[PDB]
Amino acid sequence: TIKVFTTVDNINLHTQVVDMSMTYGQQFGPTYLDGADVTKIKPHNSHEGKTFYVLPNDDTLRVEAFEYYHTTDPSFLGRYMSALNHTKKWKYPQVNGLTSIKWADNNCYLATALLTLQQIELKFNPPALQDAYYRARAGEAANFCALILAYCNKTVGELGDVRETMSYLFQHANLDSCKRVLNVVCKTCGQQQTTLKGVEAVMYMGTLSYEQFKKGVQIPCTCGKQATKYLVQQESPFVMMSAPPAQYELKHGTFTCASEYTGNYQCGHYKHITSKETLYCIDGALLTKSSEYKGPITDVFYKENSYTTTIK
Ligand SMILES: Cc1ccc(OCCN(C)C)cc1C(=O)N[C@H](C)c1cc(-c2cnn(C)c2)cc(-c2cnn(C)c2)c1
Ligand SMILES: [Cl-]
Ligand SMILES: [Cl-]
Ligand SMILES: [Cl-]
Ligand SMILES: [Cl-]
Ligand SMILES: [Zn+2]
Ligand SMILES: [Zn+2]
Ligand SMILES: [Zn+2]
Ligand SMILES: [Zn+2]
Repeated sequence: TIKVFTTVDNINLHTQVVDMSMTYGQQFGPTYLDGADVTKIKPHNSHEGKTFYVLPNDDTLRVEAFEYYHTTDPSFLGRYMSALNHTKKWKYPQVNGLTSIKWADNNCYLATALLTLQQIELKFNPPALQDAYYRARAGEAANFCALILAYCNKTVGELGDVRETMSYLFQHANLDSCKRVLNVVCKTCGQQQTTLKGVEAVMYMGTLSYEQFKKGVQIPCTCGKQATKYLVQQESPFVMMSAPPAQYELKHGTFTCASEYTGNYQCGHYKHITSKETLYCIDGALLTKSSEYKGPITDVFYKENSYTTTIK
């Protein structure tokens, strides 16, 4: 017999002794080692003192699994470990002092989201996400990318939308303090003030210009006469302005970062534009810079702390 360690979070470790004739799967359930499923594999001599991830099979492991991942989904572990086997192969080069991803397995939307999270203020609720968030910024983002895929129910290779991925992640972050107050003015119906919080307070779909949202955007009213909706108050460390891909001019110093989408719907390739001393363009591992930018943009991120309008 040899002794090993089983865990769900790797924070809490549980010591176990295993028999060499019985495979790891029948004694522990579904068992993984550094990405590789060892359910069918029998214990080898090198697997002494090794740390194994196991699907929770008692109440102690179930509670520890929730405390770290904030989910009770039994499929989460498998999907996470399956993505990790690919993300560990990916290359994460440092570009403009930011951690990117060499393009692989259609990850252009993942790198764009990873680059954006390093530039906006965010605190993740699941300790698993926050701990990988920290090490991702340090340059080792394999665990973080695998977790993003699992939490988004996306698999390797699958095409991804950056706005949808950011939304999923925002629901796992503490955006409770974020508030957005809007006013829709209609000549028939009048003035109606609505208050959004959380994900809805930091995301808008319709326009890329944060200024235009402050000025007002035409949206249909219940009566049918198009009404003006404008931003009244905003309390959030950032805002995300999204709109269907269209030609847009990005000016240096007026934004934080943006998403460039090029090609057909659901099969295009994403590029990341950041504002810095000059406009930088990050396409995976490649970097180009220019003073101005005009191209197909679908998401623009802006900085914010507090904002109160002047319209009466
Ligand atoms: C790359 C990708 C992967 C997955 C994905 O999932 C979607 C399915 N979800 C589960 C509903 C979507 C996408 C994608 O194309 N996104 C990009 C950002 C995208 C492109 C276009 C678009 C329009 N014309 N042309 C040539 C492209 C239009 C939109 C858009 C969004 N809202 N409106 C009202 C329009 C967005
Ligand atoms: Cl135990
Ligand atoms: Cl939760
Ligand atoms: Cl959560
Ligand atoms: Cl900004
Ligand atoms: Zn949670
Ligand atoms: Zn692969
Ligand atoms: Zn109306
Ligand atoms: Zn791509």
